[PDB]
Amino acid sequence: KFPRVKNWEVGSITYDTLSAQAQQDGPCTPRRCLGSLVFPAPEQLLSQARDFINQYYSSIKRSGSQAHEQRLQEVEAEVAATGTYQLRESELVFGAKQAWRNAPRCVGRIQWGKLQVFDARDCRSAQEMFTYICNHIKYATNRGNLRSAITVFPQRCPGRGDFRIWNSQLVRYAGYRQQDGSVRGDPANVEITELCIQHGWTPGNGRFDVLPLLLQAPDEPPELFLLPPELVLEVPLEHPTLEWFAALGLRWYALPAVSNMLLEIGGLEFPAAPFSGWYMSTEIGTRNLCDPHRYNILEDVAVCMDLDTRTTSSLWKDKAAVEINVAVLHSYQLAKVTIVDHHAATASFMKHLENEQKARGGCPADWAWIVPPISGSLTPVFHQEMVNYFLSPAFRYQPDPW
Amino acid sequence: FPRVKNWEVGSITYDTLSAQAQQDGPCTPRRCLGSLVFPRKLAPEQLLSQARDFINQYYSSIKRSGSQAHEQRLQEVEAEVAATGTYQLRESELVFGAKQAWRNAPRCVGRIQWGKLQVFDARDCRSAQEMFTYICNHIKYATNRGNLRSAITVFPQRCPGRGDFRIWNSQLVRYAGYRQQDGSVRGDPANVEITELCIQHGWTPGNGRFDVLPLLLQAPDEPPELFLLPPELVLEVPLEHPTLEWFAALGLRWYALPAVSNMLLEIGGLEFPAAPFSGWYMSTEIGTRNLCDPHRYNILEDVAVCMDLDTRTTSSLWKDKAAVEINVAVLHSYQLAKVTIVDHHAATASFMKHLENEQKARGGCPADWAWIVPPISGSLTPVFHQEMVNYFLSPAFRYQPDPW
Ligand code: HEM
Ligand code: HEM
Ligand SMILES: Cc1cc(N)nc2cc(CNCCc3ccc(C#N)cc3)ccc12
Ligand SMILES: Cc1cc(N)nc2cc(CNCCc3ccc(C#N)cc3)ccc12
Ligand SMILES: C[C@H](O)[C@H](O)[C@H]1CNc2nc(N)[nH]c(=O)c2N1
Ligand SMILES: C[C@H](O)[C@H](O)[C@H]1CNc2nc(N)[nH]c(=O)c2N1
Ligand SMILES: [Cl-]
Ligand SMILES: [Cl-]
Ligand SMILES: [Gd]
Ligand SMILES: [Gd]
Ligand SMILES: [Gd]
Ligand SMILES: [Zn+2]
Repeated sequence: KFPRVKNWEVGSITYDTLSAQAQQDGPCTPRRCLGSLVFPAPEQLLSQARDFINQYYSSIKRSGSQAHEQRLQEVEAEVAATGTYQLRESELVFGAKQAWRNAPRCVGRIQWGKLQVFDARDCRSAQEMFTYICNHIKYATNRGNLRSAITVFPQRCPGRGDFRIWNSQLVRYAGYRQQDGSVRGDPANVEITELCIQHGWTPGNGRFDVLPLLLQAPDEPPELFLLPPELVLEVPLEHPTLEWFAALGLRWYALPAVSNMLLEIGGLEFPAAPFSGWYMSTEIGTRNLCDPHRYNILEDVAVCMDLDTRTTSSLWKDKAAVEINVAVLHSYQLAKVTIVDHHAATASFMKHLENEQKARGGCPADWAWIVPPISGSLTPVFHQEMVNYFLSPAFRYQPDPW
Repeated sequence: FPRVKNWEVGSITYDTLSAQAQQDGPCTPRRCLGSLVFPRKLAPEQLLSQARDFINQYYSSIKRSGSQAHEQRLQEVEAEVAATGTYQLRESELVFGAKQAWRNAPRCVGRIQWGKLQVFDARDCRSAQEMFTYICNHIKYATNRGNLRSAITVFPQRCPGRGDFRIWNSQLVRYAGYRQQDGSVRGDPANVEITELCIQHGWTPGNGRFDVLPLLLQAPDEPPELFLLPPELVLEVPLEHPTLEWFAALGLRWYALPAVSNMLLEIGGLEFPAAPFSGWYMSTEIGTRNLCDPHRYNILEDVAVCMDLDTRTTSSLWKDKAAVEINVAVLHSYQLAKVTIVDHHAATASFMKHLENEQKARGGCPADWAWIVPPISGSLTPVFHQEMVNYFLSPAFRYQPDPW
């Protein structure tokens, strides 16, 4: 009845019994699979909340006390009165952790227990928004020794608009279109760059200009805010033994902070709840720098390496890419900024799978996202079968507010 | 109809072909199991109906559907069925079917080739040594002195009342795996459980890392019989690196002909339990999976040491470095030996072109993303940033229980 999952490196077999409890449907059917797609009332708000409260009161081994049943009828009473309800502070910390724990595409989940939750549900303006954010960035960065954090702003509520952070991440580099059709800086951020400027931002000319923040308070236009230079820690990229590498002028920032996803807890929704951990070198080295549609330095690196770029069978792309990753890992360690390579990351993700099978009888994971974009079969996640499904609490995508 | 995006370019296609996908796979709205290797469950009724659309698919393909000619072929495949319970495919249909099953193979990255396939009609076969003769013509034709050629050999169709034709080795060419004192393995650990099945089915085992296995063949309802491939028929490539002179001394070799022989060919409701096929290798199958998988030959650490890399710390990416060179050595060796091979960039790029071809012809293409993406340098190849739909068409190659 439950899925038989197999590790093909070792020959071990589990059954994912946690799967039957999946709370929402994904894109797949018996006739076609769409796992590779990137993007797949009071009666109902209640049945989710009752489920969350049930969870929370179990993880503190207090299932069926009467803190538990008092808290249940408290919730439907308040939904009865006001149509919604407010999370307790402890419940919100639990729910935010759970959402991390539940994220199928995150290889970093061994850490899910150690999350710092900043409660900003009493935020009232965009100026105060900025302040909560700057404090988040300072705490999480910690002068290089990175810490996992999330800041939770006011939940969605009828009669008032949403808090929204327009930027996909707290730290991103401008992307200036040319008329060649060519882009200066990061091409993934052409759209946000044009928005910023239209909202009164004075742009730069570099390939690594840190973008301002577009912050939206309920029923207000977005307001621009310049992150202070000294708050955004960056790492100049150099190579341990290719000394011409540093002359490429490449840099990347320390903190990966996702700011545009929705946090869903017990039926309540938090359109603004930015979170951050630390980088895995492959995101910087392979995807951010080598993707043909991102910074695209691959051919340039390889030519400099005097590799033979006129044929594929010389494996120039793979040699260049491996060096680019080495440079990233070395640059971050030099600068004493936290970073994890794909081998250790997947390794620890395998200890997470074991922990999770003991605790909940399974773990949701999206194989195509867990497997590194280079060196897949060298990592132990490759040979591991996985079951992908949606548990709640969770982080969801959401439309761009413009 | 599923919206499929390419994220390197931004192009959008709709897979209208997935709508004809009538046998159901392992996934549901609630869970996804697309990473499972085996989605294994493993009367006249609709054998009829399985034959009628195959036949019609065939006549549409040679644009003579609904015409006259389409007449009689339809107008009693079913007497064959009425009278004897099954039907036989005329040779053109067996060629068509075979090519379609390849074309519909979701995990196969080389399908740009699907129209070039040699089909050998071994359906008149009846004895194990006749089978063994048909196999050796295959190898000989497919190997073709290193200028490899896609080939398949089709043995008789299963029917109740008699046993199956079944080749027992998983491939025609496979290296023995010998269980050790240590409970370790010498040779290929993948082939541990075929080796002893060969061993005292008579076979005198060899001593080596690379002893080519004997073929265990099975004619209907009889016990299997062993066969030694002649050495001259098994073409192999010694592995040397173009600059690291020490690499050759590691004494690695790999054979030239990938030839799978334990899958079941299904055409028009007829099942062919023994129907081996073969193309040529993509370099990563040898370089990365066969040679580097920890449960295969597991050589990655050895090459790192010889390259004088630091194996005390994963952050040196010594695994990554060693794997690239093993691969460069695979490609180099096969070229030097004038044996047909293809790198993973060349393959994947050709598979994007297959996709675009297939969009125009049939309005989509069943493709398993996890198996199409190469197991090194995935995001570096075009297929990585391409969304794919996986679904089961027919004709098709299927897995099947092992005949013991
Ligand atoms: C501490 C170190 C962490 C590491 C090394 C890590 C690693 C990763 C990686 C490599 C991805 C794939 C994203 C991509 O390739 O584009 C990912 C996705 C994801 N991670 Fe993490 N992560 C960390 C912390 C966190 C934290 C603190 C949270 C939540 C509070 C989180 C939640 C998620 C979510 C929701 C996704 C999917 C995002 C999406 O689908 O757009 N991770 N993670
Ligand atoms: C001629 C060039 C060919 C190339 C480059 C090629 C490449 C590949 C690769 C890389 C795989 C992945 C399997 C693995 O890595 O374990 C595969 C699987 C497969 N190929 Fe192709 N192949 C070729 C010829 C053929 C032919 C001639 C056929 C059929 C007549 C075929 C049908 C299949 C099927 C059915 C699978 C699935 C195997 C499985 O599910 O275990 N291929 N092929
Ligand atoms: C916490 C975290 C840590 C870390 N090291 N890396 C992390 C990477 C991400 C990456 N998520 C973005 C993935 C994406 C987003 C949008 C679109 C589109 N359109 C396509 C792909 C998220 C969170 C991370
Ligand atoms: C035609 C063909 C060509 C080619 N270049 N490579 C090809 C590779 C294959 C690989 N099929 C075997 C893969 C496998 C087999 C058994 C189990 C188990 N248990 C798990 C995985 C098949 C056909 C190929
Ligand atoms: C289409 C394709 O599946 C998509 O671009 C995915 C593949 N796997 C990924 N995996 C991770 N970790 N991050 C990604 O951005 C992607 N991109
Ligand atoms: C669990 C996972 O799906 C499994 O290990 C797969 C992944 N993709 C693969 N793809 C190919 N071509 N061959 C394989 O053996 C595998 N292994
Ligand atoms: Cl990023
Ligand atoms: Cl093989
Ligand atoms: Gd140097
Ligand atoms: Gd230059
Ligand atoms: Gd030496
Ligand atoms: Zn699926």
